[PDB]
Parts: sequence; C-alpha cells; structure tokens
Amino acid sequence: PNFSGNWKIIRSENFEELLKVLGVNVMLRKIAVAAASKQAVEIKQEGDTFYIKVSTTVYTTEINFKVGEEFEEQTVDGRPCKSLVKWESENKMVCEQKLLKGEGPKTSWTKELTNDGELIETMTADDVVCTQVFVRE
Ligand SMILES: *C/C=C(C)/C=C/C=C(C)/C=C/C1=C(C)CCCC1(C)C
Repeated sequence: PNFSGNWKIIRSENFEELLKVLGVNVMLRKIAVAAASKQAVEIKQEGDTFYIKVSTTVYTTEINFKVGEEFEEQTVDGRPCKSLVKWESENKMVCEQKLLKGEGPKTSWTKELTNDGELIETMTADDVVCTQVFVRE
C-alpha cells in the first residue's frame, strides 16, 4: 500500500498511561501528552523501505528502516534499542524492540493504513497500548 504522505494527528489516546509504565513522573507526563497533540509524521515509502520523520513543536527524529532488516532506534522514553519491522497484513506492520543495555518493559509499535484513509499508529509497553490516529495534511 502507500504509507507515504504528510500526516497530522487527530486523536491520541492512552499516551499518559504508556509514559507511566516507563517511569516518567506526573508533571512531565502531562507535558508530553500536550506535546503529542502537535505530532506530525512524514513517511516516504519505496517498496520495502521506509523513511519516517516524527516531530512535535521543538523536536524531530528520523526512522529509516527496511522491512525485515534489523535497525537501531530508541524507545518512546529514549533508551536505545534494536528493532525489526514485519508485516502482519497488507496494510499493517509491527515492530519489536529489544533494549541494547539493561532491562525494562517490553516495547513495540505498529502502523496501519485504514480503508478510510487514516494512519493508525500504536505504541506498547508491556500491557499498555497508546493509540494514535492521523490524517493526510
Ligand atoms: C512508526 C512510528 C514511530 C516509531 C513513532 C514513535 C514516536 C515516538 C517515540 C514519540 C514520542 C514523543 C512524542 C510523540 C511527543 C511526546 C513525548 C514523546 C517524546 C514520548
């Protein structure tokens, strides 16, 4: 399918819960929740290869990967991790991360194109699932 595009968030649920699992304290959790309101995702997909720029008001970060090939990124709370993205279906991919040092909750993320033109992105820590919905700008 075509993940490429310029996505703006319309909904973001359970983000505060996820940052709690990772040890973020209350006052900074509320600030990150407000930051997530302004999130944009830019995707260039050529075949199996994705270039993904995730950004808020004061921060931007680039995730370049190929389906099936290990790469390195960070978790939602900054720790470096090895990642591997695989398809689940035609329009959904899931990424499993493993920490490069130490220990912590089991983190992962998914991205899915819907039949209705939305990009749905979920990030998980152990049992807790944050769900984020975007539309093309
Ligand atoms: C495929 C999409 C991915 C891997 C997106 C990952 C997004 C994040 C790690 C986002 C982090 C943050 C914000 C969106 C704003 C609030 C604070 C952060 C740093 C947890």
